[PDB]
Amino acid sequence: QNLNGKVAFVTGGSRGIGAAIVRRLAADGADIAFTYVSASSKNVATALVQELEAKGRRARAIQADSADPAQVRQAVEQAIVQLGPVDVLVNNAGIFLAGPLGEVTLDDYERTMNINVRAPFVAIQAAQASMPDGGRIINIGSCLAERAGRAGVTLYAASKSALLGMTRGLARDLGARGITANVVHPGPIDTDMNPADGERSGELVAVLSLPHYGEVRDIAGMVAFLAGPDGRYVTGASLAVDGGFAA
Amino acid sequence: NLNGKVAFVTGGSRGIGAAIVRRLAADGADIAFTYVSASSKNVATALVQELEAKGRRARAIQADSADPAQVRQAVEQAIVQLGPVDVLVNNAGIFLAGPLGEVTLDDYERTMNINVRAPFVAIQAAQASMPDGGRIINIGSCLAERAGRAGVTLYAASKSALLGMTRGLARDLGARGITANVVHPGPIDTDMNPADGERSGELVAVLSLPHYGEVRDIAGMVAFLAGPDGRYVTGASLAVDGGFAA
Amino acid sequence: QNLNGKVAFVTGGSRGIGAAIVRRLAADGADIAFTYVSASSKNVATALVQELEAKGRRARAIQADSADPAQVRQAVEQAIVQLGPVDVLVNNAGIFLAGPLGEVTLDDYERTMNINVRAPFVAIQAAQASMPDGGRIINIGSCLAERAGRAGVTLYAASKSALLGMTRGLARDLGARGITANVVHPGPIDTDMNPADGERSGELVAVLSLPHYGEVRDIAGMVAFLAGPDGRYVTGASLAVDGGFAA
Amino acid sequence: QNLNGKVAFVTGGSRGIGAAIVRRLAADGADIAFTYVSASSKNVATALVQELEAKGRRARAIQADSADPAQVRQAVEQAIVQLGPVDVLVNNAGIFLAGPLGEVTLDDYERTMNINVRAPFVAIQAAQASMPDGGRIINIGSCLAERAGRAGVTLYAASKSALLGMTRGLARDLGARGITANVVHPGPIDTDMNPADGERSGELVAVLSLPHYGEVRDIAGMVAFLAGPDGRYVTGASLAVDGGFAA
Repeated sequence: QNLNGKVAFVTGGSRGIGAAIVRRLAADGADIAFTYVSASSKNVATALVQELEAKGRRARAIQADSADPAQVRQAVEQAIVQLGPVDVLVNNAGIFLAGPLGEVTLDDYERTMNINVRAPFVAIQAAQASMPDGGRIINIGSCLAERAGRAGVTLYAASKSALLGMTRGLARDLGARGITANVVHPGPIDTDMNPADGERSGELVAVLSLPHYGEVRDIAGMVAFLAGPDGRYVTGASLAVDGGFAA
Repeated sequence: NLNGKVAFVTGGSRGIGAAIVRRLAADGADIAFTYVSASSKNVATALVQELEAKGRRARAIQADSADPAQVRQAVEQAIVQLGPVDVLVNNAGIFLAGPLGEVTLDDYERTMNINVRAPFVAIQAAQASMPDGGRIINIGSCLAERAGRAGVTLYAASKSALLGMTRGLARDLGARGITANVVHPGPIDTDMNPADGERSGELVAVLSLPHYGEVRDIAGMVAFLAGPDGRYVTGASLAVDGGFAA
Repeated sequence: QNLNGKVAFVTGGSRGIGAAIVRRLAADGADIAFTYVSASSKNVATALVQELEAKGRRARAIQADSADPAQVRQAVEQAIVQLGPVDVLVNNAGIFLAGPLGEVTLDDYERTMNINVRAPFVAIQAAQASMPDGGRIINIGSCLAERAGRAGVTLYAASKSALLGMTRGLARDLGARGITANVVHPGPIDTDMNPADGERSGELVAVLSLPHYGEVRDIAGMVAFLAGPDGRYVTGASLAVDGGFAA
Repeated sequence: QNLNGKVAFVTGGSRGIGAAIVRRLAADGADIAFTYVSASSKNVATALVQELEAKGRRARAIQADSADPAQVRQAVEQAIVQLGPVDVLVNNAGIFLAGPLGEVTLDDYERTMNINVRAPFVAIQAAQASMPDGGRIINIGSCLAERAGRAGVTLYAASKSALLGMTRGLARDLGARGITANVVHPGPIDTDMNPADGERSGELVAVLSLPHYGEVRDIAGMVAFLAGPDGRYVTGASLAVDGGFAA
């Protein structure tokens, strides 16, 4: 189909938005290697791999802690050996550590920056050299990267807005080869980590233009759009899928 | 896809606008589109037969974009003949550029009447009957966000007006599930702006991608926003500019 | 006094933010020409001239409806013959026409665009030719140009966001002569026309980072900064003075 | 004299932009503490302290590597004891590690992020608890945070764009106390590390609206404006001083 000849790599693909991305990209004919962080995620990752192979798509699951740069890098290396150079890189893994500014610890800072910033940069450093002409790099951001609407998200918004400059710099670095680099900014999304039924869901919905949480298919649809033929001229852009949070 | 939906596209007879109407029709929308001069009648009617001869209903409506009455009645005629519009695409626009001291009041009026008033008039006519989950898609320019050079002040002002109009529309219509977005083309290979142009090399040099885009690039972005995958995108500015702003 | 010997022109300078701007620029030593829109404001405008004169400044008050391009243009021309070339142009006049999208009229569109966009472009055209090197063009925008945040501000936000592209284009057109062009975006500001005690004041304050309305001096201080020696390298920028409305 | 009675803290204040900021804030009457990173800067920093003192200002120079968070934090604590609670914090120190994307190392990433991102966050965390109401936090960014413009600055643009979200979250975190948080974005500025006559200067100048490099005083005037009474209602903003680089 659209992605028939392409190889995709998705960090954190065993669940949530990452699972929706691997399903959409596989349904478009890409082979996908994806990572899972916890050993508890291993069985579901193997189940998802068996799921894709029962539809004729090739799939690989590689454990890799997002906090460990060596594991992220060697996971990308293993994917390359098994599937060939990746055409579509999706930096999906991230963590949301929030709270009062005076209680933030160096452990909070280090984990947030290692996962939300360093891991996408390491995967890009490992993938970019062999990336074929016309490749796609797709970072996953947040609506909080552009607007911190409330107190308590300073550390997280800083880590996500770091992706804005990295993505714009990557578009200049790789554009001569036809490789695009874009960042997608989810608004509130109904996941295990952020249920739409939560007590704070109403406070979030009130500041949206569309009065409801989004779904993982919205993020996966934007990622598939950037991965495919219609995204070939989109690069260096920040693309909100936020329900009008910024409007 | 867009089966059962009606799309309206200003300036749909040519260039980017023709690619938008063709792509939207291939996804199953019925289409009405406007053309400015009566001389375009032959091209527009041929495009209608091209659309009708693929299973779609289609209408070509003469309407000078400068005249608010013509844009409005073109929208009114489409809703009676095709039904209420689900997808409004404000594609028509004009590019008047030059030294700042040589800009005339006539240049200001035409740029603002075509690039701003016409999209606002088409929206005001369509929005009342627009079914829930409808889409408003304004066509902007990379110059709305970055001028980059001297001589485009008036055009960049008219296009950056869409930024605030589009964000306000997202708030005004979000309760009905209607989204409002603006697409910002970069350089695109058309008859009005050939990729083989006189000043092509200097413009290509400031892109991240070392070439002009194609009309299919804008048409695919509009099709994405018009379709099911765009249901949660609203109030956004989406560049398709080859990295001009990067 | 960093503006001694300079001529400033301010549209809509007889009241509110425009009056604070003209007073601040005069206190920094500029001679000032300013417009007033309605003939009903005449005596307050003439009083402001008498106040400046009683402080050693030359001053002129010129009637000009913002909707009439010819009146804005000849007001700038008259200031140039009487005071000399304009060094600092401040496009402050504007109108706030708000309401439901289905109730906006074509006359609402016409007046908003004639006043919020055309009049500043006309005044700039009239002033720019004779403007000395190092001159300053300062448009007054709105936080609604960058974020609507609520329903009912569609047209107003469109007219103000037009200034964003106009200002960036003006910086490119006039930068070789050393002339800067910037737009200032007031947030909520306490004026007689926009009271901090209004019924809608509480909805605005709740979404601010600083939990109060600003004052006209905050806008006048930003404009005085862009007008002076410290603003010589600032051009093409949008500068919020919004109390953290943009978060 | 707008800063009479205020204590200012400036990272990297021994030279370049930071030295112009410490001199300007002192001339406006603030007592000043500043850090220097290298031990080789000891003599210049102590001489600058002597220069301030001779002019009636209290001043201190504190050695502190930006890479070591404990040194950054201990410098802020030492300043609080010796001069008093900080009213104005200026995070100026940073490093520019640039080059081809394939030559970036993990060490380059670690040093860039520790100095440009972690150090400002640690300095803020130490100053914020005792910071009096109406205090000022002023981060120094880069025009490259908003526009990369060329290949080879990916890492630096990422670290600086991280300041964008950090600053917006800080504005929400501290606005209730009247503390503002802003980021200033220099364009090309004539310093020892970035000479205005240096090679490639013509390349950059050509893309500016003003056809020249700026000076360190341009950055210092913007910081002085934000520190003073006129900056009271400016918070959460990104303020370019870039010569129209972004125009």
